[PDB]
Amino acid sequence: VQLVQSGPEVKKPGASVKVSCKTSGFNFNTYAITWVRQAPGQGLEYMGWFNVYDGKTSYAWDFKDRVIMTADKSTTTAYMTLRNLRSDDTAVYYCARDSWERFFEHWGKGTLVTVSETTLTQSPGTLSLSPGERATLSCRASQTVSGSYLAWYQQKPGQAPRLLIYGASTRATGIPDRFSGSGSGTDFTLTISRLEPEDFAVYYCQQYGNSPPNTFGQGTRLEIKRA
Repeated sequence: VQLVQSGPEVKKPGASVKVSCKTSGFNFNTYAITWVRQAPGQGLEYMGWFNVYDGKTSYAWDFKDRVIMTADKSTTTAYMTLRNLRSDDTAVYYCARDSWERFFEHWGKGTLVTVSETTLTQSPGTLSLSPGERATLSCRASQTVSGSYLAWYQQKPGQAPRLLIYGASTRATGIPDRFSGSGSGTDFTLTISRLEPEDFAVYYCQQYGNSPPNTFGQGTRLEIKRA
């Protein structure tokens, strides 16, 4: 049910990168494919979505007429091509299953690229707590969001985000009860009770229902107390 991305690139400015995404799990056809990037010491930016309709390309306001989205139904390989590259385009480029109306539950390991309206989501900082404590994480949306389209992701350094909550309060696969989900229009909450050492990562919230940008929050660093 997992997917394999291509190799990392060390391209030059003005030129173009070409990242691939082969899959194996279940009918690549009916399932949507996204490209999300992560700038150095920065948040996650969604670029585009893809089905089998092939005319279901769809890109965010920023990136339009610069990002080319492709997919091959037979060889189950999706692609991402970014033209006129610059210093700010240096990032790890992730491939993930599903975009609009569907939470990103499966992600690729992300290949590195180095160069040399919007529903705004606001999270609550850096937090320092000890194992055993309760963590209350916030999400303020610039406008009201459905409920069906709010999702929480956990990210450890060196690896891809892991879907924790989808549909504001439904736990993803393998997710324990100590992780409890949000509820509202603008005020969303992620509560981590019985805090375990493995729960110390960066936490992201996402808005994946309507608005062409398909946005993520800035991230909350959940740290262990002292130093």
